[PDB]
Amino acid sequence: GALSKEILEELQLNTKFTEEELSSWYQSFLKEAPSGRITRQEFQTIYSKFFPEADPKAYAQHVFRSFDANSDGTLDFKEYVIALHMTSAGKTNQKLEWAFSLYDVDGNGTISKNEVLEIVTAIFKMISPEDTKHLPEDENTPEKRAEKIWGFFGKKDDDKLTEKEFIEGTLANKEILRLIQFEPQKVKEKL
Ligand SMILES: [Ca+2]
Repeated sequence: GALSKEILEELQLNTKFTEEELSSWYQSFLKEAPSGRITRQEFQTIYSKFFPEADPKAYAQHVFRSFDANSDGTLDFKEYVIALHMTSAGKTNQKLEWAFSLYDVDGNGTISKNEVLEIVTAIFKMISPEDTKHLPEDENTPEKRAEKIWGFFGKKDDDKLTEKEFIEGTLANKEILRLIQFEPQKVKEKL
């Protein structure tokens, strides 16, 4: 039950739970997943159930992959809790390192233009059509959003985006933060 300490020490301010509460959640988690592991498909099922207004399978896959760039295998309880926090709790500004891992689809250490499009598209599919019509014209399709992000970083099509640059830009340029925003409720709310 002391997988809770490293969850807390990894999330810190990000956390919505105490060690005791995490242990309670864990005990319940073990009743459904006694191995303490869940697969990509099982993780996707969680998002499919709780975002019925959206098409969350791609998003949930990228979130699952954020930790290791691997669609195979599993998350442990720690990674599952962190993932739910990342998509659903706290402030985007406390998640920037994790956001880099999300956007670096292949895990090679830099973000490419295509990776931005892939992730932006997956996030876009988390938005209901009823909300999409309220987006600014120049941010109302995945291609427009992804190209705006790339332009804000000053990039040519074949350039690579490093973690240093990503963190600087998402901190400093709040338009970049708005466009890379991956929490579905926050995209909805600033919209
Ligand atoms: Ca990459």
